[PDB]
Amino acid sequence: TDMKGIYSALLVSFDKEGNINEKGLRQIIRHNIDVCKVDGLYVGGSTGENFMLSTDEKKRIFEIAKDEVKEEIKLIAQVGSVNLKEAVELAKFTTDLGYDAISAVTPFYYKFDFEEIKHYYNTIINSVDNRLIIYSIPFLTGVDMSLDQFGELFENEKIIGVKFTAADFYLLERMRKTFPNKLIFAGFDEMMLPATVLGVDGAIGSTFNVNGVRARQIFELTKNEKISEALEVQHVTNDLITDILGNGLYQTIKLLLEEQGVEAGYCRQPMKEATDEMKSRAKEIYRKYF
Amino acid sequence: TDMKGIYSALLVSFDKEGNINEKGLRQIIRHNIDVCKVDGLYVGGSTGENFMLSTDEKKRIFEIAKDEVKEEIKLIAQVGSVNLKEAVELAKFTTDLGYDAISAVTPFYYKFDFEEIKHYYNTIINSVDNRLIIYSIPFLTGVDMSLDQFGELFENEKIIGVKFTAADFYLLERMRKTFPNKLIFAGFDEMMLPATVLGVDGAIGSTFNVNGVRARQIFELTKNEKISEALEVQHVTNDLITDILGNGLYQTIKLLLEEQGVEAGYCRQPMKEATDEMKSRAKEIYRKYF
Amino acid sequence: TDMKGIYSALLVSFDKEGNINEKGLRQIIRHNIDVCKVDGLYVGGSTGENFMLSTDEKKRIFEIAKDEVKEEIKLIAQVGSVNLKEAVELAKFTTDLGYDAISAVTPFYYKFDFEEIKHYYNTIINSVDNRLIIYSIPFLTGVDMSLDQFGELFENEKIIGVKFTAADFYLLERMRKTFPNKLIFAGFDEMMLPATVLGVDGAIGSTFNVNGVRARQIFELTKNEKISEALEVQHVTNDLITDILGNGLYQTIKLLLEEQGVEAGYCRQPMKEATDEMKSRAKEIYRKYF
Amino acid sequence: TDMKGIYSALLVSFDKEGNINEKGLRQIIRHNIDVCKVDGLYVGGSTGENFMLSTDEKKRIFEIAKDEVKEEIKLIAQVGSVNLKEAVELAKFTTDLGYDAISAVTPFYYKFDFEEIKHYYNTIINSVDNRLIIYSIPFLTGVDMSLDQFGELFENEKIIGVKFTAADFYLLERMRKTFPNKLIFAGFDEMMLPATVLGVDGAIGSTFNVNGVRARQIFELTKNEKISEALEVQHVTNDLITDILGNGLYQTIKLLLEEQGVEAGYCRQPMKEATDEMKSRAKEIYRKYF
Repeated sequence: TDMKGIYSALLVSFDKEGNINEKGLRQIIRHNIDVCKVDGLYVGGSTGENFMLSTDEKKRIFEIAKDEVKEEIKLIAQVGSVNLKEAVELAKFTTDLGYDAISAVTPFYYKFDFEEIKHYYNTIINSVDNRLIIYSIPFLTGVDMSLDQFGELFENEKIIGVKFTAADFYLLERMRKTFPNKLIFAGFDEMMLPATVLGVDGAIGSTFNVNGVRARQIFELTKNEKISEALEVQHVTNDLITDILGNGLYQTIKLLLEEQGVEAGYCRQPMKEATDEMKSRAKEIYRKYF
Repeated sequence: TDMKGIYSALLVSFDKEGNINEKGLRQIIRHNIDVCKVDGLYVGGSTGENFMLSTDEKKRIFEIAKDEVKEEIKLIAQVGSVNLKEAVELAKFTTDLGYDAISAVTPFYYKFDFEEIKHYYNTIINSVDNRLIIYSIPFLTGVDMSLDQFGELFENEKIIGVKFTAADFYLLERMRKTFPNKLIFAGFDEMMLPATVLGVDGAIGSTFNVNGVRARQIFELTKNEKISEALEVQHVTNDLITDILGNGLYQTIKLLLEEQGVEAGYCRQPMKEATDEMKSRAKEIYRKYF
Repeated sequence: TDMKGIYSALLVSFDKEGNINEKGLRQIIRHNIDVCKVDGLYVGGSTGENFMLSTDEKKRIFEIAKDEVKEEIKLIAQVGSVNLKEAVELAKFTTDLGYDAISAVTPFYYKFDFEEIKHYYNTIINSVDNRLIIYSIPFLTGVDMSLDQFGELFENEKIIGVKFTAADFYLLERMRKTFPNKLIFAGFDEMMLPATVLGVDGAIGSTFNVNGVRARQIFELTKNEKISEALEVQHVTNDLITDILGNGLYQTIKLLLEEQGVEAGYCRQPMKEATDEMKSRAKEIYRKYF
Repeated sequence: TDMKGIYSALLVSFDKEGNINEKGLRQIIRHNIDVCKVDGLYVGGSTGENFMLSTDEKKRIFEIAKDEVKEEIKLIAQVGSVNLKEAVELAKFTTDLGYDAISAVTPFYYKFDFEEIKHYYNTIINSVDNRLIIYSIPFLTGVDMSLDQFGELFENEKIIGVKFTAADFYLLERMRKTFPNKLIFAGFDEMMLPATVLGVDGAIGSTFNVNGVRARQIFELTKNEKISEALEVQHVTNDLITDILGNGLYQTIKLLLEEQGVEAGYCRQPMKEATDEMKSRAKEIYRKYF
């Protein structure tokens, strides 16, 4: 299965108490497929509040996602964790469920050296019959890998690509050039245009859950070299993203989904419950960009 | 239970497969009590490789520690996690086990604002009938709180203190003065002398698992104002820590324990296995300091 | 005078003792004008080793560049300094010499708040009959200004633009959209392509002293929306920049110039003298890209 | 001359326009010697707004300080600069004036490697018949040197010590132990107590310009190992420093001197002029501590 394309980092629906709302999650999934029209879903990423969940909850979410989606769009399961044993168990679980590929965030919290990071990745991919995408998000994990390091990880053919969520376009350009046979996904929605001209094979974002169409326009207009048109879309998109970040990223994307009849619900505590100011602000944003 | 004193951030023993060696763990605990003469154990912290473990593993460790220690020394359980639900679960579990106090690291990975950090802490301590200590350590989490932010936290009389794992002696001095009714624990073993003269109520450290005696000498001598003597101990203590750091912190402390018949074992992967060089080196360190 | 275009951050030639080599400076100037065909020169920047010089040395460089250029291409004078009085003295000197515009890096070393930085820029621009361009460069000064702060600075119509030397393409995109009437120059040579698709009005770089042709191509090709070709030139350019960076930026560009008969000379101590290895490598680089 | 002791980072008096107020400068000096009872003056440091001045102004201040002090107390001259040539010039100038020792901040702004920093320091001290004190302060420079690098620097017998202005007490302890023959000066006034128990040979501070008496008390009490008393004075001193920082470090110190008939004057622009609020707040602080 060719993985190129646009992927929504799947949001998960929780009730006020933090319980997973399967009905809501299924709606979010449906919205992404029928309304946002994304090529696939990225399940278990930062966007899905993955790290605030128990392993059994992670498995439930992977199950629901695969069940609702079936074979319509593609699926990438993020199974990274500070607990390698958990990451290995989740790789087998999602590989069995039929996920088209798996992804793993660089191990964090503790300060592992590269040798250890490599051991981590190889142990994950070498345990299942699947393909792995390296999840690199430096501003959260604090881990920054060089070009040669990525080269070492790529030694393994089962490691097919990387999700580049860093503002280093010099490194991105070097990656594109040094690894022509590897997939590179843009991780910053507000920087989709400059990333696409550097040759990314797709994008994985949290805002795609509601701004999927514009996202595809930017990506497509650019690939067709209608830059001035692409920049204009990126402009509106960034006006949208700016209000979202200003009003609380996750709460707001969910409130924007609610406005569309999707029961995206709450975020897991300690992520604040949306205030009245936030809800009213989220309503305005919907009126202005949708 | 007055919580002042010297606490070892309990190391855990793992077999070659990475699974908990209970016999080894009990020996580590016994070594701390009978040989290092520590006043208590800080269970579930970074030193215990806590964040690389599953919830069941954390629980088993909490039980083993309580069962082996019983009432001999004080016990603080670090139940912090990015998963607040798990944090509350472990808070109750350990409280039901008779732990003298609980501790929680600042929620990491995602970027939480103070309001949220304060909610996280209130939720934990308000769910059980115990006392909580704030685990700050910003060099791993990246979360730096101000004096007033600590004040807001200390607005809950069930939050009795803080484990200061920072090198800001200005903030340290401010807190000792601003909260004379709260406990303050030094977190940097190599800076024990300079922190004690500022009036901390004790220390929580990783190297205490083997260097507990010298740690007590630094702590006591300093409290008795025999600074010139406390410094000489700190000097030897720092020579030891410098060598342990250069050879691999966790792997070396365990190898130093193995040298004494304590089955400390391996470290949880992806933390590397000790090499022949490291093992030979650990032996040299043992002969030079023990 | 319309300031859009490709500007080389002028390098200065020094002999082994640190003396300004005038003959060599004029050759560097001629090379940029006659061979690299740049649209202008950015004098007194980091690349010109400006902050390692005395005020009168800076003055000599400004007069030399002015004289040698005649009226062939445009000229921008970097007059910023920790000493506001020197900045004002230099702004008047260069304005009187006929420089098309002045530039000023944010005051560094001491930690100034925005109010003070605003007073800094206003004091400079209000002292002369000229136009100013903000020199940001966050990695050497550690100063990060928000979009709103830039908004204030731009209140002054004499502050016509900013040299963007940061990797924040989100801020870049917002800058373009929010200030359509202000000039925005890219300061990162290895990211010219992604910066151009975002609407920058030109670029100011150190590598243009030798790669001005390819740099212009990347700019024009992108403007004409011929992305594929633009990316190819960026790739070869970044191959060059990577090698240069690995060998020693300033010393290597100067050695690349020496290979062409331009006596670019040494760098000012404490910047090291090129070693035999660096010189050998420099030759290889010249052969490979020129 | 033995350079141990309490040194005040000498403040400079400026008039509203920014001109050196020679009269007020002599009063600041007399105050430090007669009222603050310091052992010496550290001239031309950050506190002296040294980096916002021209070489001629720096020399003038050096002349005034030497003329006013005569041979009463010791004098250290900070001659560091991004311009190696200027530093050498100032090193000769101050040596000729009979300064007891010189000091040099690490070369900043540009990213010099260690080899180059070593060259910089050797060039300065090998140029005069004097002794040199390394000035670290990574808070404003961003230059972090290791124990081994300080080792190479100390290879030169003429490099007699280092002014430590970082919060790394680990490095401080290692330094004291590793270089028993070298001088170590504490640079953080609000951390004098914890630093002195580690064996620093003295201190250099900005707040000594008005708090020299208390500063001496902390230093001497700690040296006598009367910690409890030392901590009490550090507590009051830190209340003072906290108010000062809150109201504007440099402005407030000068205003506190004004209340005492010392024409400390203004700060050099772009450092903001004291507001009315600031001025009244300064009077309060004065009443509250003097």
